[PDB]
Amino acid sequence: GNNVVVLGTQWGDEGKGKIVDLLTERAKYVVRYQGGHNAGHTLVINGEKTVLHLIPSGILRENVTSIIGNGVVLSPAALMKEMKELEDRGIPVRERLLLSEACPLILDYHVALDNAREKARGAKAIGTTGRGIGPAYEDKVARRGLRVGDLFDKETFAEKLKEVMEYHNFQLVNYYKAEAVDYQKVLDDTMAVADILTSMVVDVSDLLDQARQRGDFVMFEGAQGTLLDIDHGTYPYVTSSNTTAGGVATGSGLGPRYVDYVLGILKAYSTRVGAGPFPTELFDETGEFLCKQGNEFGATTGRRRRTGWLDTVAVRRAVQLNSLSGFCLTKLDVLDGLKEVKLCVAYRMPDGREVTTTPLAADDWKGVEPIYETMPGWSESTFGVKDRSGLPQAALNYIKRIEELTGVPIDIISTGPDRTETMILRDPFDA
Amino acid sequence: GNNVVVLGTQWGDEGKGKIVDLLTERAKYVVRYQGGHNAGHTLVINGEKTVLHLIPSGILRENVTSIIGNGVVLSPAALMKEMKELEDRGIPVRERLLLSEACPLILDYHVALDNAREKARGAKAIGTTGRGIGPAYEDKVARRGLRVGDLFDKETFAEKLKEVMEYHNFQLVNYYKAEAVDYQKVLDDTMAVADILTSMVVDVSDLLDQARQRGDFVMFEGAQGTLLDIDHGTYPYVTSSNTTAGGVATGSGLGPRYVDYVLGILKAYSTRVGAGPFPTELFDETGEFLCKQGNEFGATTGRRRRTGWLDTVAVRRAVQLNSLSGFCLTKLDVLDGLKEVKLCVAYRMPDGREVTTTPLAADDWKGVEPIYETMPGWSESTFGVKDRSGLPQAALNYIKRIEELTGVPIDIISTGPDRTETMILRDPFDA
Ligand SMILES: O=C1NC(=O)[C@@]2(N1)O[C@H](COP(=O)(O)O)[C@@H](O)[C@H]2O
Ligand SMILES: O=C1NC(=O)[C@@]2(N1)O[C@H](COP(=O)(O)O)[C@@H](O)[C@H]2O
Ligand code: NA
Ligand code: NA
Repeated sequence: GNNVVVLGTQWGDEGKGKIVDLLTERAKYVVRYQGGHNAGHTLVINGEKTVLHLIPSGILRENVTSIIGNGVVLSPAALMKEMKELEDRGIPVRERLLLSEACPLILDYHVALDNAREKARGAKAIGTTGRGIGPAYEDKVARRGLRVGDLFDKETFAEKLKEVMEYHNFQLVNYYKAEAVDYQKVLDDTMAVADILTSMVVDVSDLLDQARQRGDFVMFEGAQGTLLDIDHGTYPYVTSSNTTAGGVATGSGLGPRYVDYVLGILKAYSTRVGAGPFPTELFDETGEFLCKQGNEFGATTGRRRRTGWLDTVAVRRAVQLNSLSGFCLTKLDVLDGLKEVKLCVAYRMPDGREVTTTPLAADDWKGVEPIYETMPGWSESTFGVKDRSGLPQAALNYIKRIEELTGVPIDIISTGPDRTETMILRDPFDA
Repeated sequence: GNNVVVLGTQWGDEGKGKIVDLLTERAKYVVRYQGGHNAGHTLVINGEKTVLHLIPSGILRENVTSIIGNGVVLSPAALMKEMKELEDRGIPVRERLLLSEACPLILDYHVALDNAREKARGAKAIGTTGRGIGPAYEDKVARRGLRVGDLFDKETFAEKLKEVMEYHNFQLVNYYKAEAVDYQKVLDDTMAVADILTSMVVDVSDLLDQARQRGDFVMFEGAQGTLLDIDHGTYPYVTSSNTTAGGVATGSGLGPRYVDYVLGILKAYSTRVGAGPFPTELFDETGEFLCKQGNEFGATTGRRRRTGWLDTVAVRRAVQLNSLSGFCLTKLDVLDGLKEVKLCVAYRMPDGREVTTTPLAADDWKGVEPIYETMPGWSESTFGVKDRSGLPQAALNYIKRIEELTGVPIDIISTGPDRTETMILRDPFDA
């Protein structure tokens, strides 16, 4: 329909960016509704590689306005850095972007609290991106945080900023025994971008309701993935926002009765960055092969993605939590050449019990062992294939089995990192 | 349809409880999806008055299972107290209730932090219920909190509880200069109900998906109201959960594509408990009349609800944020006898600008003045009227004007506090 959601079905890095950039060809708006710059979406258009974080993946398209919904926690620092890079490449960011004055703000003290809490978690550290996302979300629900809107009044922004920092620095210095964050610096840094931000503000919910009445095509871009949802994820190894489809209404202001189609991105195999249960993790040659072939290295120490077999027990759970209406299989080609492929269809509980639904809290996962279904791999290359008929039987069978186990059709198939290396079986805007 | 949501369109106290108890006659399940015991829903069935908070309003009905979704922050203390009262009245609570092991826990230290933060807010205090709701929601998004699930392991519960309390008491004692909360007490108190809780646990999302496949009728009961939504509300004078319809998916685990009808409860006039902008507030005889007639006194100091004219600018905003499909007008009778009635149709900005959309942040509301539409009241009684034809023209006109301004039909009309003093024009389960 008009309103199509694009979220990750696993633990992030499913290939959301690419898919949004692809389908936005038909959208009037693309909307980010949760998370922050902890997200990293790489795009490759005809060879050119663009990496975004905070800015929505529809930015490289003209005649498509990008909106950062109130669900997004916003770092003006990161937003700046990200605007200049594209503005440099010749992308007219300032002209295609719009913000919601309801976005909380991530400031220096959040990144600091984030690092402090992680070092304090010690061995049980989460594996945070270190961008101050959780801290920002914490100030928000605690009703103490600043939001873009707060910048309309430079004078008040100052008064409020002082109280909040007073509280946080007390935490840091006295409790985490850490360096205090300089109030004046932050005040200055922020005040200097205050006018860039406030000028891109728009009442998003009103806008989204209008577009709904005109029939505009809206594409909501999710970040992270279903199993990192603060509620339904593998708490506490999870991100602090709702990554599931419900966060679209919550983080954008669009009534829930208005989501028309929910596209779940499904990477052909599993990965996980950070700590957390992963029943399907590989520590062998295959595990090695998937990483080298997937090229999931990270931006830095600790962002080297873990790999493993596609987990259908966990996917079926992303199916119900999101009322998915279609899957988009990405990275099918990373499996090329393997002798046999495998997919988890049940979990064997420590007590011998074989279940088909996933546990909730991370502790509840501690002893599950996957129960796979093994099937033949394929030697021929699937990389770059644009036609279905050009896919090897074994590959097509892998696809069909995913469709039988989950009950959801696979509508789009990505066969390469390029925007053009894709097969659109059924367009979400057409259903 | 099968899935009907019932949330408040204003600032809470619209009459949600009554309406849920009423319509659940046809539901298999009733689900709480956000908030805690800060909510207070009074029921009056054939004279008998039941006041609930944490337990869903479908509890007094047999053949209807009540579920407390993961969105609810849960106080085992309050749950207990609430179970015994009903169990005493003869209501078999333990047998009709089900919990989600994903609900965070509100423990002594949250109520303490809540009181401490409020006293520290000084003149800018929020007007919190003092039940530790915000603090509980803060531990959750900070990934440090305990959840019902944590109780499955008594031993671990202890280990985790210690770290969390260590952190909170440091805050209290050193920063809020307040009394520390005793770890051992809390450990003991909790451990003593641990087995009541864990025994009522159920995987709610899986359950809700099943019921969806069988066609069961599910009623989601919202707490508070649209304008107290942590995102879209009058921040910071707001509650710390998403009161808007999106919180249904987020707090229950039901895919958003599955909400069939959203019933917005609309009290015939406005009220607000706690601090916060209220453009339509009355400080005159009428203001006095609405309170005495409404009987919105509170449970204690500071719960005396503020009153004012129905605000259509603010209601139209609850309309888009929730994709409402019907209104339920309650307390129409409180207006009986008034000479003329009024409703806000626009806001006059300080700078003379007359807008039709509401501001976001509370500060953005500071100088708006309402622009009303005045119409004739009615002398005849509407209290207890069950038939539409028995309503006085002026009353019917008031109704129709609400329908023209908002574009949403008024499907149910409550004419008295009793479950039977209602007119069901169109049933949500029938649409
Ligand atoms: O963007 C993210 N992807 C994640 O997997 C991740 N964040 O979610 C968890 C919390 O990180 P953060 O709070 O920084 O988003 C970590 O696993 C982190 O790596
Ligand atoms: O249940 C509530 N109704 C409210 O209006 C209210 N809570 O929302 C605001 C925050 O309260 P709390 O965090 O306790 O829910 C206050 O106005 C409080 O009165
Ligand atoms: Na990524
Ligand atoms: Na109430």
